Amino acid sequence: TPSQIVQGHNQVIHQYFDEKNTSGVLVIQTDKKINLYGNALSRANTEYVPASTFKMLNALIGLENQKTDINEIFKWKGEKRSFTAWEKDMTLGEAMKLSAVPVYQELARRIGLDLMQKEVKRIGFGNAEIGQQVDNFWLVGPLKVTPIQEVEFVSQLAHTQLPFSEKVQANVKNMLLLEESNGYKIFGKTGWAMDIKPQVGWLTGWVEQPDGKIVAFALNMEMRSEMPASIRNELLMKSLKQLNII
Ligand SMILES: *C(=O)[C@@H]([C@@H]1NC(C(=O)O)=C(S[C@@H]2CN[C@H](C(=O)N(C)C)C2)[C@@H]1C)[C@@H](C)O
Repeated sequence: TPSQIVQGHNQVIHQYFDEKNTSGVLVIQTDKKINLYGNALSRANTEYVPASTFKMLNALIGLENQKTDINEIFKWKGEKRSFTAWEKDMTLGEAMKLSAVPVYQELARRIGLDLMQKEVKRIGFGNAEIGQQVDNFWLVGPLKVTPIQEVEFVSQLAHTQLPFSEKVQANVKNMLLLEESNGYKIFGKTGWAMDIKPQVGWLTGWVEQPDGKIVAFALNMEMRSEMPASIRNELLMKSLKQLNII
């Protein structure tokens, strides 16, 4: 009789990251319990630049402090942008889904260095340090955050427990809906810091199950320039299915 290799979700999600030849962690939180999966669990308590995941908090601060509103159309004023898809007028929510950093640079500048630093420290996001450059502090340092801190943050958003008004949290949640099917909803925000070394990739968000239960996640992995951006979505969705969260 031969032996059988028996592999549960822990081994499988470790091997999903090995197959991409990169280092990654998936942090899960539900019912105030956090579990770690992937091939690089020490990443879960390591600080990384948040990159575009910071747009969730930029939006909360800008809406709370009435620097913008959910219907405002941010105009494309004519500079060549990183992607043609960004060369259009769009709302905060559209810019969230596209990760359109020039819209959120305009918003960060309206908020201003002083209010932004005070608000980031009030929330206590990551190392709460934004330095002197108001338009890139989430992209190239000095702001850094761990994957565990991101899962705690996004779980609070999902539960309307951040220290912001309930309407502002509801409105930002609505900007983050990625998919709905069969009574499940997936909400989340991607990020990819391409301008530092090592590059960092994120996908932070939560699943709302058909009975209303919230399962939050933070995927964090080392990226390289030849990977498709969808590698993050692929690894997340395969892992969530292995975990029977979807
Ligand atoms: C934020 O982290 C950066 C941007 N965020 C992402 C991302 O995480 O997906 C990208 S790539 C972006 C995704 N949607 C566009 C697309 O796929 N096409 C138009 C083809 C591009 C950026 C690196 C950064 C800009 O701050």
